[PDB]
Amino acid sequence: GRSLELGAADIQDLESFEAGRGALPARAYLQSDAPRLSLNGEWQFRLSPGSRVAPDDGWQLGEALNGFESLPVPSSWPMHGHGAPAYTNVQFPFAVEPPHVPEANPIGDHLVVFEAGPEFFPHALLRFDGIESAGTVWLNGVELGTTRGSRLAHEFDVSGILEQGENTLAVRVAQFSAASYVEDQAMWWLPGIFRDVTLQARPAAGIDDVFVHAGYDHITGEGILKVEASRGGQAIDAVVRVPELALELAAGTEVRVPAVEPWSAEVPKLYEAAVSAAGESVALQIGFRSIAIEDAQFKVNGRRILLRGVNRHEHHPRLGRVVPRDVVEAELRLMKQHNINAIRTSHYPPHPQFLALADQLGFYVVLECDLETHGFESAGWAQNPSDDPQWEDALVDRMRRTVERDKNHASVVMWSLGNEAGTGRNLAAMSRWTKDRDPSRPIHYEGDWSSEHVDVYSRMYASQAETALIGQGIEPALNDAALDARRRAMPFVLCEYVHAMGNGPGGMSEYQALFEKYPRLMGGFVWEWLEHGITVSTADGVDHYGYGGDFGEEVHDGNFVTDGLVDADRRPRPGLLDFKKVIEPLRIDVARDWTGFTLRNGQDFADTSAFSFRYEVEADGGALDGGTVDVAPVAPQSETVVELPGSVAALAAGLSDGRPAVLTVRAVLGADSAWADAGHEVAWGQSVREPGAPVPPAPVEPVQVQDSELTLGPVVFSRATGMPTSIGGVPVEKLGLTLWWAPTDNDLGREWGGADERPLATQWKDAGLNRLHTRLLGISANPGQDGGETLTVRTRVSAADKQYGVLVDYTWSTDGETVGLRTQVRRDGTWVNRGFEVEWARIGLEFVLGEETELVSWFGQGPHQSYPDTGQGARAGWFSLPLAKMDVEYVRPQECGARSGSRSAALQLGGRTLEICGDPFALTVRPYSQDVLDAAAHRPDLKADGRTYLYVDHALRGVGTAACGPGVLEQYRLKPRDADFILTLKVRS
Amino acid sequence: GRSLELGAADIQDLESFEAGRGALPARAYLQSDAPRLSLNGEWQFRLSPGSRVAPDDGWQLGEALNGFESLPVPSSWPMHGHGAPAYTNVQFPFAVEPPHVPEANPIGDHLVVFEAGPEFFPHALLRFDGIESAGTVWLNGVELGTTRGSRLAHEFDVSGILEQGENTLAVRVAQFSAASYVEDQAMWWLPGIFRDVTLQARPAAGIDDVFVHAGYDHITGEGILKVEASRGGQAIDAVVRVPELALELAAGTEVRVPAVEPWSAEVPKLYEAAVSAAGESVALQIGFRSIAIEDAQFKVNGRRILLRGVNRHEHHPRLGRVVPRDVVEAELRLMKQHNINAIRTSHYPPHPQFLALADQLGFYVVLECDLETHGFESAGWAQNPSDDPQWEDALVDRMRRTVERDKNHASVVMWSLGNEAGTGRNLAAMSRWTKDRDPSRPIHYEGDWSSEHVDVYSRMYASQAETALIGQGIEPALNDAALDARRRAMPFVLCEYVHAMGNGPGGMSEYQALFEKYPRLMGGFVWEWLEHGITVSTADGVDHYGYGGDFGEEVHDGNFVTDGLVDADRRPRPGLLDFKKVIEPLRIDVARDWTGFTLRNGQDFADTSAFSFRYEVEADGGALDGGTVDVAPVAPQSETVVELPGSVAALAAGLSDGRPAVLTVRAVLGADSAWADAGHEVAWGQSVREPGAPVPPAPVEPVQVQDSELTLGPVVFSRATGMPTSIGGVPVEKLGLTLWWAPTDNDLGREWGGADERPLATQWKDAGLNRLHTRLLGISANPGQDGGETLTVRTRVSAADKQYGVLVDYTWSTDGETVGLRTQVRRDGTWVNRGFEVEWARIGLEFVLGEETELVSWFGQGPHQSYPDTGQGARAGWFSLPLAKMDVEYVRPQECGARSGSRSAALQLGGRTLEICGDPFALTVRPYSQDVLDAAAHRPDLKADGRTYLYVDHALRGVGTAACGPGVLEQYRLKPRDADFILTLKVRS
Repeated sequence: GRSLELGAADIQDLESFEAGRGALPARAYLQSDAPRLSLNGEWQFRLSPGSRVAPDDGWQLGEALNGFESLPVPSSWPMHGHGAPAYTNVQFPFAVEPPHVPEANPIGDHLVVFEAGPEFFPHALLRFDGIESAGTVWLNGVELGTTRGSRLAHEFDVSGILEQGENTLAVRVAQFSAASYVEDQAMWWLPGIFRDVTLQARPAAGIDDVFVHAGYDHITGEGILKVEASRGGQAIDAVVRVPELALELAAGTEVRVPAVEPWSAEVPKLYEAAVSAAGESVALQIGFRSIAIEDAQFKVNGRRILLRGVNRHEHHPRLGRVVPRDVVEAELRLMKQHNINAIRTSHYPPHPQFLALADQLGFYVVLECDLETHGFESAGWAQNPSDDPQWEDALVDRMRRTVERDKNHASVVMWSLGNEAGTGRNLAAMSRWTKDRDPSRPIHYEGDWSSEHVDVYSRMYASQAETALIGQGIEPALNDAALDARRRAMPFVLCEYVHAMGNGPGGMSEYQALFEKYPRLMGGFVWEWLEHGITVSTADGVDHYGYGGDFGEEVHDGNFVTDGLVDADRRPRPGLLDFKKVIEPLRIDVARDWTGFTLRNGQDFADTSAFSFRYEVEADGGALDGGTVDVAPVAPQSETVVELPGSVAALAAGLSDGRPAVLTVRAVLGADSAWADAGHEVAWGQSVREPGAPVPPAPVEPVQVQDSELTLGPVVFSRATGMPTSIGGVPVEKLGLTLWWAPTDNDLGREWGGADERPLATQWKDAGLNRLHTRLLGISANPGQDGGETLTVRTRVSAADKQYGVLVDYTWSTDGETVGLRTQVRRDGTWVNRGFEVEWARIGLEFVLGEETELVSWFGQGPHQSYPDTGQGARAGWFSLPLAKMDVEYVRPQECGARSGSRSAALQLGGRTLEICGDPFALTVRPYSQDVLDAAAHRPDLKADGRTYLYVDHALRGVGTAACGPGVLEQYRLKPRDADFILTLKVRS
Repeated sequence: GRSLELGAADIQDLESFEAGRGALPARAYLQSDAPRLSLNGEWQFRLSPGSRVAPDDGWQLGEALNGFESLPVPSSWPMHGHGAPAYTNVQFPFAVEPPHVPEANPIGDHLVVFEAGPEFFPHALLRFDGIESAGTVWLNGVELGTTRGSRLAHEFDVSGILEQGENTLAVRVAQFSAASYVEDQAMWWLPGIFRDVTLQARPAAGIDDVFVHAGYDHITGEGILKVEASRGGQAIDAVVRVPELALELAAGTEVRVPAVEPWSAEVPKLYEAAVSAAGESVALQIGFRSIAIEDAQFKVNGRRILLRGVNRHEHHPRLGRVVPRDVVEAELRLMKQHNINAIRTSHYPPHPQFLALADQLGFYVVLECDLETHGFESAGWAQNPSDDPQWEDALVDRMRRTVERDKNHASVVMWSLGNEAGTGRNLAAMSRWTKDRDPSRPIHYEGDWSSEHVDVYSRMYASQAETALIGQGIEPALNDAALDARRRAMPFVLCEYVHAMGNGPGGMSEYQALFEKYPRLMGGFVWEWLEHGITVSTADGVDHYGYGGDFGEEVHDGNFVTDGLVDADRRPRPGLLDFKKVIEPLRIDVARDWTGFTLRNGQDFADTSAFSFRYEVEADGGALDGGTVDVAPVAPQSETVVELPGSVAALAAGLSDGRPAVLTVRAVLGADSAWADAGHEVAWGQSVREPGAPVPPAPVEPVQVQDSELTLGPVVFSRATGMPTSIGGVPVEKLGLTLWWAPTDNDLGREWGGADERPLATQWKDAGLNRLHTRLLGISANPGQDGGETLTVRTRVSAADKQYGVLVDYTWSTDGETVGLRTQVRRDGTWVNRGFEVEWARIGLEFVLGEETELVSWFGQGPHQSYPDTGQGARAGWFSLPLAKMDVEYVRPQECGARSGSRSAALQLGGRTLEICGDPFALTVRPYSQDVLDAAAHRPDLKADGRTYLYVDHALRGVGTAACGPGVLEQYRLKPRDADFILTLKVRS
């Protein structure tokens, strides 16, 4: 009675704890003059549901094709119809029982035929830069070996197997393997041969590996150069020549270059280099820079740096893991254009080509190993591979391949062991290995807060408050004295902070102020650069992004995959516009009297010589004056006071009091850079001469009384409801108090702290703020001027089954041309529900107008949105936008589009224009209601009903980052209070 | 500057705390020989959204009609297109700020013209038996008065206003008023003139009110009769004659009748009576019964009674509050047919005609005042009308009208102050008033547990455990000694228990055993009699019931309105079938050896003389023997041992051992009653000779091996999955372990107790029991008999992201004809999730068959469903049903249809029959999956996919009553364990 189950052999392999077999030693990615054929293109492809039904029908030989169809390689095959993508955050999509794999395991058989010329004989290899998750490779029917480490390179010798003429490469890829357990990143599950496949000749007397060592002596200005070269693992004779520095030297010997221009993210100086053997030459780019930890500060080339970073995942809306080069270059430019200078490769090594672009454009790169076991946390870390001895060789291998591939690039300033893999022996082994191999780069890892085997203390999403304690060196001690002394001598980095999901992130300014002032604080990497949205079309042809659950997942985490500063197509979100301003490398403080501005050079190495300093004075009627001022270069971390031309300040005093005028000073690129054109804005500051409060109009018009209607100048009232039915010509369907907004993504996250951990959204629903009703208490006229009179309308607003409420009194007035509106809000009972105090989203007014708005203009902060704890990038000025462009295209619709700090506004309804003025208020205009906004799950759910929903707010709440990390900060919370505010309305034409 | 708001006058009235104005004194509902014209029929109707827009256009005069359309009176107008019904449980549908009302307040103007003949002059009145919630009445343009108390009667004098010839009655009804705050029952909000409107002549020398006093002296057998009669509030001369007792006496004098036949729910003896004045005579039905509380026992006519009760709401699927008389009679018969003997009029007085039917058919009635302020609880009872002095006159009035209307009916044995209105002064005033007016009926009220102003200690939904402590008189003491001594001397009643929502109720037997054994325990009233479903049709024409939220409610409580023993059309639910058995008034215990049966008379007054005692012996081939046995009448609360004919026991021994046979003894009506025909079943008992366990077939067939398939006799296997693909002819698409069922309504209720209060449904979702996956571990043959061999298939079942699981081993065998299946379940890790132990719905198997089942037959318990803590009414026998009739039509689909205690089963798939045998297992067969069941919100969502989903269970969980009250009891819980069970399969034809 033997065993009868099928495919037991393949499964035994997939469940193996060993690293792949049969591969050549891990080595660096090198630009080589050796022959090379890329096998990329259209391959043939067969998909099987599982190992047990995967045919064993000699398909490796590539003849008598059965069931194979065309597929482009590289690819993430679920992006091409085969199966579907699937997204989970923490959770695994399969039963947690390592190393085992589920029966439903997509198996993808790949096959391609290619011609091998004589230049690839006698010796050659095949190189796979990435296969998710488990590869088995055959060449002409013979097994080469297997691959483990989905984002790591593998090379297989094909000497004596490759044959002159055509050849048949066959690759079986399984989605799930034992390696899946250690690749649980928060992202889509996407199997396939998703990176370059290459045939490379390996001539005799060639160069297999090279290790560049380019240090900088910031005292003397010397460069410290040693370039190791090896073959088959042994050091070899080779000459390395760098023409610009006039050097010819032998590999393996360290020399001292008298003077070098150091490399930095700010000034990425690179020297072209070649290291040559008789049979092969490899070309290099050398950046001289030394990394050191000193006095609890992370220093480069002798200077503490500030990391302005983002977390970079590799994703493409239509192609999955495959990110085309032109997209990589574009997004890296876009980062530079937004003052970013650092990248964490969350949480696996990137495409090999990435590293050279980083060297060239200038980023401080945290290079992270492909390791994460986060789904074990929910079980108390039981069975965690990070501390299971059987997993040691697999994890050491992952780190080795990571380090070896990218070790020659000046842009890599930290090696990271992985992400959210807990604590354990194997993580210590990975660190010990790295410290031995490359002592030149400090080691990062957040998972072990004791920081026992790292060189920098890292955390994710620590509050502004805890960050400030750490900055001062007074955080709580570890229980072990020896470890505590060590950790307090380490600088501190936030490897993930200010979670950028939906509307937000809020609180960026408070983190940034701490980064300045506290040297120990290295900076932070925003989570994250890009939304992982997957494009999906409908019959009519409109496009929207799909998120967790939109692809039939049984187990998923919704829209958490869409949590980035740009959308999947790299279109900015407002968060990115704000982030740019927060991390601006120059500070510009315009003097109130407009005689000049304080300039502080926030850069770490460069001066101000690359910048042109320009000023403009703008008024309602357009620009009044402008020019450019000369600024002696300001050294790093230094500052001076720059005078402006006297004509500017003379113009300030000449303004009739009450007239609005904005002075803007901008720091712009004087010349084209490799990442932007001349005229690109880097930093800016403003001084505003505000317009005085608008005069309340004289109440000289009387209220004429009719049976069902009241009229007071241009505004008609319903005598039953007491609210306006029209103002001027434009009809009004509803007017009421607002206290609620359609929850943001942050509003849906849990409010950790106290006995109340309900999401703010849930607190609102329970309290009933979404379902407010208003009761009329009375309508009354009162004596005004010269026979005229005011109209007062008293209401009380509350919710069903609730006793608490607010008294709302509207007192109206008009002189015939402009309407005067005063609003008074009074608390009635105690605003408590289910034992906890109710907070408000806002204190404002909803105008539901009976006609559509084609265009919205305002004086205030813009062009893009701004909420109390955001809008850093919204500047003062005059703005005008079509209605569609007022909105923000978040993948899940939610509260957005508010323009805080508005002094005046103009809506254009057909041939009529509604003006709104008064003390600072927030502006929002939409073609749909709040209820349909909150109900919508995707953009297509948003329907214009033919109305205008106008929102005027006397107060707003913050947005925070409660989806992950701190909620709204104290100073931006909005607890129930009493309030009063005045507005003025007008209809012209 | 005066006030300009509209409709302030009407609103001032609606917000009044006073009882209606202008009405005649509250008095009894009386059958009178005075002329009378019912105004019921088609009236004219105009609906306005609110008071402020309700026209004041002299519509009362009934001429120049504008906007009026036909409407039948009585009615609940939202049931007739105008507006829509709306259901909330606790919560009010409007802002809680008494006495105020919302702006959105439907106002219904009603108008009818009628002819008044000379017989209605000089004096007459108009009578309204119910207007929800605020009436204003005009006759010929003059205001008569207003009404408050939606379920209470009101009478208005029309002398000098009524005119000979035609007359125009006009009634404005507002849905919401100050009275709404005190009418917050859990039910639909349905305004309208929903009860009879009548014109009654009031001749001179007539009789306005009458108060019958008919006591019984259980020692002597005497009746104690005094019939009061009055006019204009003063006692008057009148003769009262009762022909059957040969009595002629003057009203106002108490006499002693030598012998009377007492009245009870069991024997509702009624004596026809008339009390006559010169101008008017009123006919009466007198039931002689005395009510008394003695030795902490609620006694009638000297004997402690047992209340077998239901809570009766008034509802009709298409007509709302209007319940047609033929429906009332039908449902009251249906109650009697299910052994019910008591009714609580939850929570308002019923239609006046109700009381006579109760007197006639025989129910102990708890008559409840129209009062409930339950929506104030969530605010700590702040602003509760029950303790607000301004509400005293309105609430005293409610009680007065309640008592006065129904005070002549022997069926009313308790007056109840209302329901869930908290505690306060006005409730004490209502009690003081009642105790003064009618000392003959003890007072009920649950809201005040101290029981300071009541005569019985009442509770709702107290656990079986607390009920048992109360039964023994050892419950915790009140802090006040004086009140505690009082309360411990009171008998105890559950005014609501065993909540009958969805599948259930469970735990009825445990309550009932306590009711026996503990005299102090009065019994209980099930919540509730009927589901409040509202019929709603679709284009294709199918009907389904609507529940909270299906009618566009902004605020609602879902399907809680559907929580009854019958559906809105009085079709029984399984709960009713079980309840009948639990409260059966006779106990029948058949002897194992079939020589006789123990008979215990559980009745309180009657003997067994009304019953015929019949026996039958049933076998697989039909009935074997039957007859009827003579039983000397058994006295109340007594018992005897009845012998059966010797042929029965001789037949028992003659059965070949292993053959199944069922002896059933039934107590049936020997003669027609007023509530059922002769042959109606009241009680029953059984003794079963079980069929021995089925022999496992000899494993003499070998397993033949092929590439993709395995065969072992009639069963074909997939060699990849290891599961059967067919058995005999019938295809099998899936076979797996089950641990989960589609949550019941109870499963959705919170598990009060411990730090885990997540509904069991939520505990399951978090633990992943709904999303199980199975992994194949191995397939193996093993030596059997005479060359044959078994097939063992090892699997492990778990869920994604979870580590805990069960090992499932299937060992198969066959001798060619019948298949032998053994299943072994082993716990792997610890079954804990989010810090709490996971429980299971079931341990069973899902067979997904590739063909439809036309008919399902089984030997076991039936015909209807049965779960571990239900199925009391499922009896042993042989049953056969079409597939559709296996299912249960709960309004929200949910787990149902299981037949526990099954020994054998037969599914008929086309021309083939699948037999299943083995140790006791539960049977369920459905044409749709569990996922579509759990997904469905209404019956139309259930779609047959063309398959058969068969469920065989070795263990089930209870269902409990966690939707409101106790969850599943300890003994019926199902914690994770190891398990083993055997089955035998066969396909014939």
